[PDB]
Amino acid sequence: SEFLKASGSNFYYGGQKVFLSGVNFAWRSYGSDFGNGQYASNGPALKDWINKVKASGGNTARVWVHVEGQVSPAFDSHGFVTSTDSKKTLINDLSDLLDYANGQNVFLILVLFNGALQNNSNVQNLFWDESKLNSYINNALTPMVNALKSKPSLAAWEVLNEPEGTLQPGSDQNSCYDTSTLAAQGAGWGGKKFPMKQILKTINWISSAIHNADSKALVTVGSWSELTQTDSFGYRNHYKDSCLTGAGGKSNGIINFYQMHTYSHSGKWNQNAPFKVNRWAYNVNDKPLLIGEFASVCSQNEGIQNLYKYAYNNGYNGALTWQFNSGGDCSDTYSNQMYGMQALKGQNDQSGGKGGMVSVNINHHHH
Repeated sequence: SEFLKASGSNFYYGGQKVFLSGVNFAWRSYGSDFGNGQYASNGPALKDWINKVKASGGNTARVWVHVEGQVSPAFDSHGFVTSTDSKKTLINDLSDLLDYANGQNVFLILVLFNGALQNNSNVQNLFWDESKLNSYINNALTPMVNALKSKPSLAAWEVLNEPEGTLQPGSDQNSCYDTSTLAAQGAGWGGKKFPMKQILKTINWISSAIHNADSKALVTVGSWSELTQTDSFGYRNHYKDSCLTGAGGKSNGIINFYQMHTYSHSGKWNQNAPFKVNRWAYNVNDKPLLIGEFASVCSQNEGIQNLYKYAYNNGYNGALTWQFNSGGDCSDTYSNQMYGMQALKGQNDQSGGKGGMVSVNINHHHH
């Protein structure tokens, strides 16, 4: 069966370039959607939400899993992972959602942990303790990967969301680790916990083990801003192969596609933010680039649909609104998030530089 691949600048499914059009859920219940039998409550709403996506001609949902350790993964008193969740429900809960999504021709991006906020000590120590990280890997992650890797609906795994949130900025000879410009750009807002080195080592080890278990699996990391995923404009791409691989020494611990998130401040984009610019401008054409989050309501009033269209026409490999449950700062309405996806209902253009296939026919699970 066919899965979503990433090759050069593009996503491919079934031989053809594809653009990821859709939304972030990103949860129904924050960190308690899956595990500890919590999916029986949460699942019907997010199945509905996945229905709302196929209906609107969208093809992707980004949805959060461990988050801040609220339910997953399960830790013993010494801070070692015993399992997926104490009721050992997570893998089936995800399995269910992935099977449903498939039926609606929607791809899922599963995001493992939050880095924007990460108020849980046991997770925090995964960044520092090599043995405790391996407990995560061995007792939760590898088993999650092995059960879910035959599921074509699973487009990609995201290790960590907005790592810059809990980043500890500071200098370092090696420029993969130097983040001395970021503090005044506002990183560290979740508290300054981790140096880039630990961040990158942590995500390196984690990717490595996903790839170990599922060779064709797609891994990403969603930065809070353009600032940290391009070498252009005097910025730094902190997540290029060289950097990750040199942090944790695991050679296949890479991301397969980049991902920026983007929001205006007081109605004004950053200078070289994605809707200001080209994907090509980011000089990052080795890998696909996804606009992982954005919202009409923190934009420059271009209007959701022109936003969807801008991303498709200016080289990006997908665009995902924030967020369907409609809650929090800079979140669109689930409704005009649907309006937005309609802007790309028909599309398939294989022309270089234009976006590709949107409505995808996702094959089933085979055994």
